[PDB]
Amino acid sequence: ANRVATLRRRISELERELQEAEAGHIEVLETHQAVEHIRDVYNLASSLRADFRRVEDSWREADRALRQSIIGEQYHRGDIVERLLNDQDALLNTPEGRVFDSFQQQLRQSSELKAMSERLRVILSHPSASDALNRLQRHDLRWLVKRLVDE
Amino acid sequence: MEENTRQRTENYISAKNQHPAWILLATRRAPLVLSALKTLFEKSHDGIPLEEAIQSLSSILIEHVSQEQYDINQDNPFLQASRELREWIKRRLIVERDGRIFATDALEVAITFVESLDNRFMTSTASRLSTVQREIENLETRLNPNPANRVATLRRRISELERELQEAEAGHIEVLETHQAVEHIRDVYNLASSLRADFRRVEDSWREADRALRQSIIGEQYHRGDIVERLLNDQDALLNTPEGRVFDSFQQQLRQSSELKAMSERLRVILSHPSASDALNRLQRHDLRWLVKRLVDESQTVLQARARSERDVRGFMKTG
Amino acid sequence: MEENTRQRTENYISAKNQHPAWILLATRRAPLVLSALKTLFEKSHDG
DNA sequence: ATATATATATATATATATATATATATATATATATATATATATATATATATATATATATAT
DNA sequence: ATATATATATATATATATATATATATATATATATATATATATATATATATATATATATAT
Repeated sequence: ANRVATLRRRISELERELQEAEAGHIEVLETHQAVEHIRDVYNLASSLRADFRRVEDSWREADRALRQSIIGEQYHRGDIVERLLNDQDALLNTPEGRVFDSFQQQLRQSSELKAMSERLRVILSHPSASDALNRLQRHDLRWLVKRLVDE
Repeated sequence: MEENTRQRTENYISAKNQHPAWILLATRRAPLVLSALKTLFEKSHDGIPLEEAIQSLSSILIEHVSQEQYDINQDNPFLQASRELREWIKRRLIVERDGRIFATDALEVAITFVESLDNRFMTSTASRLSTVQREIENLETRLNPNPANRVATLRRRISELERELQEAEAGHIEVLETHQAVEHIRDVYNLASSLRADFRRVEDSWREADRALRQSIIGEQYHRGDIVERLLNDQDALLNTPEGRVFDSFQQQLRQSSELKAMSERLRVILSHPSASDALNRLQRHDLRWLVKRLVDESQTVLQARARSERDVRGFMKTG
Repeated sequence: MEENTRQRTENYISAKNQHPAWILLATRRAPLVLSALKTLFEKSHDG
């Protein structure tokens, strides 16, 4: 019931916005506030790269551990398969693991990542983007999705 | 562009030789001092009284006396604490202000760096992408001035919410899995916490602007009538300086009683939920619980900090 | 709370001799190295 | 009831002496960074030798 | 018939010297840090020394 009420108020809110927009009284971000509002999304999203920079390292270390452990003579085949499954699941269980898993889940519904990339492409075209970010930062954000996929 | 690349090296040399945080990180005893300071302010609501800080620092020194290689005192904790705190104020790292002590922005950045340096929980969560998606979704739908695009966007959003409402009416809803909630709580904490990170850079913007004003006045022959308009010109100049401008807009939004009260209520119900206790230790939850109070009071403090410059007009103009 | 006040100093002490970034930042010649590397990596996301 | 002259207590300033904490100027030990010696590893130049595809000539 | 032998120039690999470039270790020189000594700011005093004003006397 609480979710129903929340949606009943949100639908009314968006309907009021629709009524205003249909009345020709659409409103943009104050062109000057746009610079800060874009710097906001840039800084906010800048974390993801700093997070994959460590997801990669965690999985590399997991693989190296699996190597140095498989040498063990005490280990037999059943030990090795078990250790593989356990190591991968445990890595996936850590926070960075859940980050990677969520990113992966996004790919199954690529529509959303592609929509995000398209929107970012549109955003950086707007003139204010040039003031907020230099060419380098725009170069990153325009292809953040690709840089994550590649990483 | 890359013409500035030649000058950037000189800029970094300047930062290395003068900036407080960087100089701190280069000291032979940097980790001990930084850890002590971190612990001291880790418990703050606002500026800590001098004596509360002295007691806490002296107790902490006691805990770390075993690090004897650094000539750490072993017979006098209060004297050592007072000496160290005086020195750190001399290091431009904390402020002799109003009987309390506050963290200089340099300390804030050094804390953020080192605390984000070791093996730890990362700066992000599995929910960061969803937040970014929503933020871009709003940024585009609001930057777009084409009313047709806006009305179509609203047409589709209203349809999605209509689907949700119909689904709930039929008796179907969805909720977060436990660890999903953990990640979302951590995301909330990471976001909201950053709001505090820049108050005492705005404070320094005001301080530098005021000191620049009083410093340029060394031309004792200046026609004092200029300040009749400079009273507005300083405000305008800092209203385009991103610090003052953004802080002013932040106040404008921070005055929306309904929204802040609702956000506080939502934070309360969130912290009450069991998953909250798992995502964050009691200290973090206590910090977030009253967050709105902290922001209100810190903004008011920064206001009363700029207040000093506000009266400076009469102090400059008049004589007798 | 109390546990961290003693265990954390170990984390920073180790980081001061284990993590490359901090090891670099304390060096005499840090800004030159950091600027040069930034310039190199500024213009090429591919390496 | 007002308007002045009345002796003194209260509260205070200050002083040389003591002490104690803060700030400045210095010396010595620890750590850093560069330079050097030496050894060792890389690659290249020269020439010798290895092996190969085909030539030239022969087998039943 | 189709198949075979050695012999040729062919490119390729290999041994060895030349200098160079890299790596490791030692020593010297350099800079940070903290210690020690001197002086100054701060607090208190035992007492002098005091101004102010009250509490206070006087006048009409």
